[PDB]
Amino acid sequence: HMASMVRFTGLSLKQTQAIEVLKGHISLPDVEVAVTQSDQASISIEGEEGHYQLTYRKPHQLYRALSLLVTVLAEADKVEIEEQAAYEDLAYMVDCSRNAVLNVASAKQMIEILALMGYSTFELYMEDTYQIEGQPYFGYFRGAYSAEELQEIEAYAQQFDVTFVPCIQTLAHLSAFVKWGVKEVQELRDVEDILLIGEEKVYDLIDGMFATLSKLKTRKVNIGMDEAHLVGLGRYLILNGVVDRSLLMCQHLERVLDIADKYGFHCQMWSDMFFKLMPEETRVYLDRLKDRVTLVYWDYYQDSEEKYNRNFRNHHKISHDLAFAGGAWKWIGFTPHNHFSRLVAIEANKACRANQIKEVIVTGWGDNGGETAQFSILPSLQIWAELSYRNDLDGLSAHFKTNTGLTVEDFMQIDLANLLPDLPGNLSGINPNRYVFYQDILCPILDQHMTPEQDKPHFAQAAETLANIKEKAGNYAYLFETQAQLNAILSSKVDVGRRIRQAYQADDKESLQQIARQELPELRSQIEDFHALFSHQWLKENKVFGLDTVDIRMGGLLQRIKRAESRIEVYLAGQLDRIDELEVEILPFTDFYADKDFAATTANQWHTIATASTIYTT
Amino acid sequence: VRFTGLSLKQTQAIEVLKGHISLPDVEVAVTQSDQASISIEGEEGHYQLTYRKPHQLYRALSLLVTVLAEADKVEIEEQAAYEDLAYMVDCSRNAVLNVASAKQMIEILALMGYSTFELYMEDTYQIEGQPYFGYFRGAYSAEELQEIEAYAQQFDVTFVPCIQTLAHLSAFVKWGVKEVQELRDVEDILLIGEEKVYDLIDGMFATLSKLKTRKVNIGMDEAHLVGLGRYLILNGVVDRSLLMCQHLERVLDIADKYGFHCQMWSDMFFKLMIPEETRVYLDRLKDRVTLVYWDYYQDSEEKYNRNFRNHHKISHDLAFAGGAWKWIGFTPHNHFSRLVAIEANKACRANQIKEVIVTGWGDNGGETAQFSILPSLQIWAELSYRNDLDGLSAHFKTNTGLTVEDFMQIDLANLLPDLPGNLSGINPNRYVFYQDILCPILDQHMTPEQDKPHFAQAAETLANIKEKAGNYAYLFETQAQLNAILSSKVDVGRRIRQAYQADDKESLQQIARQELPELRSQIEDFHALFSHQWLKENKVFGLDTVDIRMGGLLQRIKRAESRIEVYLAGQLDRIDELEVEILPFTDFYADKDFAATTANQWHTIATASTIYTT
Repeated sequence: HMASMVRFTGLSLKQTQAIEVLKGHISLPDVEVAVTQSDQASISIEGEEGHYQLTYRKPHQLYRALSLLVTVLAEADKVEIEEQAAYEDLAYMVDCSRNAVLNVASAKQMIEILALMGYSTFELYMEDTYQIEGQPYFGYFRGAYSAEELQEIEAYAQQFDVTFVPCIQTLAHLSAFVKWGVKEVQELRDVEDILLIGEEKVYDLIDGMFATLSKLKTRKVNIGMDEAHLVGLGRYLILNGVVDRSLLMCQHLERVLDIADKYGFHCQMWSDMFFKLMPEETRVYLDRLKDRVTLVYWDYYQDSEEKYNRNFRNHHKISHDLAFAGGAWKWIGFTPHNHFSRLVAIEANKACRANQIKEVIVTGWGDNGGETAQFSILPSLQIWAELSYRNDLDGLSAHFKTNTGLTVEDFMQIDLANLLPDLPGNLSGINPNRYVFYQDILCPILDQHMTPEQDKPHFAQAAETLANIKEKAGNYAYLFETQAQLNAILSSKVDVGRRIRQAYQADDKESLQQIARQELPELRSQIEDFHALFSHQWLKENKVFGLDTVDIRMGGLLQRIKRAESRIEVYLAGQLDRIDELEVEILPFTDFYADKDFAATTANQWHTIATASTIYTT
Repeated sequence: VRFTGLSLKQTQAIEVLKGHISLPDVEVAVTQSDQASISIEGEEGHYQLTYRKPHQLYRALSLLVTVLAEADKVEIEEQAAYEDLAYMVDCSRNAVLNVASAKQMIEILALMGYSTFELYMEDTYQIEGQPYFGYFRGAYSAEELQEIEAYAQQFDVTFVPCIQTLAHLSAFVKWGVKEVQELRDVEDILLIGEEKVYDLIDGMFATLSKLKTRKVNIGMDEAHLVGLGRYLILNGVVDRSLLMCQHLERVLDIADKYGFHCQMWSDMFFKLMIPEETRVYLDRLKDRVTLVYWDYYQDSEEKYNRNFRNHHKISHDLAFAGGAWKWIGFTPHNHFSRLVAIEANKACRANQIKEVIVTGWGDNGGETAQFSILPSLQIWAELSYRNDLDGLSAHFKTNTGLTVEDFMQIDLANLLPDLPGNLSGINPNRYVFYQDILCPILDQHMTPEQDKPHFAQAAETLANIKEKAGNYAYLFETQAQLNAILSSKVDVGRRIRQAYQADDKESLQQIARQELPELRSQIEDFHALFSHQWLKENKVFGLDTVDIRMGGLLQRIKRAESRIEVYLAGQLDRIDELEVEILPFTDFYADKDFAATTANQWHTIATASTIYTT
């Protein structure tokens, strides 16, 4: 517990204070460190015998340097470190639009960890989850950030010389906002999650978005602007007939950019809309517009360098103002995929380097409810930072353990509910953590994707492994406690529905009674404990808003487990001659991975995991 | 009761209807005659009864029984205005009417004077080689549909399947396999021009041709996104109407192949009531089908007449589709159904309409009981046969054992006292129920001063009717429990807020420890009653969605409890949920002297968060 005795020369007050905060994370030994800015390297550290000289190029890179220093002094007296970062900016973007809105205090902790890793930039992805004046439905009951909360988060990042970029939506993905049945909202709509191009009240809204953002210091923004298939085909088509869609996209983009210009923003956007550059009057419009933005090539999936290169080459044929968006996999349920994230980071990094890409944005999406922990992907983030600054992973685990207290190997065990043994490591989205959990009991529609001889022992062993890590994870224990309880549930739940069917089919009524009176009530108890663990996780990381969806989904699961109990009981009492749910033969849930030598699949929509019945449709 | 002139078929039909009706000790001579739809004459124990159509005997018997309780001398002649009067039950919104219930419903329709029974089936019938079609939905086997049609045939009632040949196939197309995804344009719409789609449609008519009936409703409504999805990516921009014509033509040829005559909604032919190559294609096909003009909403005959005349121009082989309101949650709206039927009947007569179809939709989960609308069914029978409602209540009591006004108390969870009778879809039964506790986004539409008494009085009334309801008691018990819940749940959210704002910590404690645990107990009871109601009328499939929705609401009440407890223990400065000011849920009824509204999607009642979106 002894406080650090470290001594520094050449720091500003801002820097000394920043360092005091980071002593909460890293353990600085009793040495003397001379610090100066220098253009010579991103980071240089030299010295021995308690006397060290530390240079950084950019103010924020001091914080990574210190992580490096602590790490190297653990095993060595003499230090010979020089790092040259491949990327002028390295960013992490947190999804705050899928129900999980990262709370102010967790944003500050993430900024501290990102400063230790080497990121220059912090980003938050907000569709409807920022307050806009005069638009009371925009973010309503969503925990939308106030301008003050956004300023506060930015300002904290500024304490570490880290920049903030809001990622917003200026055309589509505004579904939580446009659902509201008041004229002031409905008149802004084209169809689904898409706003109505050409409508002045739409640009009044978009102006409002920028008015809010211009209260920040930052003048950089991601405006989204991906190509939605339905754009121009809803109430737009009804009012204005058929137009050229890329011409429509251009028309809208130009309006957005002019508004951005008025408030002094530079805009980044997904490159999709310009894929055709890689009808001449439209080609010209597009070409003029691509010159006013930074294009972002996003890819979270490819298992080799050359697949990325092919794309980068195509892009450079039209723009040098290019950033790459990789992915920290945390959008497939309760459990991340840091392993897959590693695999693809390695290849993407090579390609970014070959194509001298200047900027990398690591994305943390939270698809379909935000149920994966915000801090579950710290390893993926350290990975990218290592790849940037060192171009290898030789120091990954040690730097990670300096920063978090856990080896990267232990932390990455967080992924276990997805790591079924027969999966090859290079296919994405295979998410048993989720679909085993929310699957019905009586009507187990994912049951053909289960392999209980392998899955049962995997999940059970994962629960023990995660319990052990939890005990040494300190302030990250909550992450592993949640995952240990999930895996424990999955070890039984993975085949309970099949075991019911087997018992029903062979008329083993003793087994059905055991299942209905012991196993299922205990399964409910386990899921209620998990719900409590989950809520503790959520409330620590996020605002309360959005947790309500999870309460709804897990409440329903519990109620369906009770239904299995009651239905079995009726049948045991000889009231029912048959249980009709059990007379339905189970088909494959999807053929997406039908060709492969494993039964697992991808299933990432709660409402289709839970029931074959209608639930959202009229 | 002694009869003469009946077939064996007819004497057995009557033995079945003796289960619903109490024939007196009299002699009745029965014969067919074109003189009247129904005629009854006689006195002092001997009567002569005649029917035009065999099925009209069963209504005649309901009339016979009724009048003889009043008087000795009977003088009845009825001229049915409609050549066919049909009831269509929705079997696609999760609730699939079980066979035993189809049989009870058939029996009752026969007593009422209906000629035709229809089941609305999107994906809820089995198709050979199409295992995802109705998978885990309780889709009828061919055996089941034949059994149902065969039971109707016993009462000389015909059967008409109502299916979908273009759109409204959401529960089928969602399945993520090539053999289903290859059939999709977009959303709930099939891909026009795709042979594998015509192979599916052929299978639909393959299944249906196992029936005796050769009359079908094929749907063919005009969905906005038709030709705009994967059709557009494959074939580029094309005329919407032409597209529909090409599909309709393919569908009709498949029908012709199986010997079926098709009805369909008239919507695609509104424009022709256009490019010339298109007005030709249209005009042809208009003559090959019966058109169905659907309207469940209008409160004046002239509004219906306007539409009828427009329709009469185009190609007047036209049927009308009215509405027995049972698609707005847990609770029907027979009252509103009567208001519109009265005017719809006038419009149908004024325009010489041959056939009326009463539709019983189940929007967004089928949570309203199948037998909840018997009053509206009788209303249409009485309006077809007598053109008035003087005999409504008495014929209804004969058929069911309850007066029509007693039965119609089933509507009470929707009948808030400040509502005008002619605005539709106002459904506090459902949204007061499913609303969150901490985040009550429909709260500006509650009026605890009138609503709390209304619902509370309703639970008593309905408890009283339950006790004299016989085989329909389950309906009223369900609704009694619902109303009892609503009388406190209508403002528990607001009372939590007021207490919170006023630092009334003892109240919040009673709410969190007493009221809300009791509320959950009541909701669990309701769930049980509902589940009994459901499993009595429907197949088990589709119940699971209700389990889910109700499971979620109970977990959300446990959240209100726990959040309040954390606050009471000092471990929170504020309850952030309660710091959000509640806006109007919708402005649909903003300009009115009442606070209630329409909100009929579960997922948007229950949470402002995302729940189905990615």
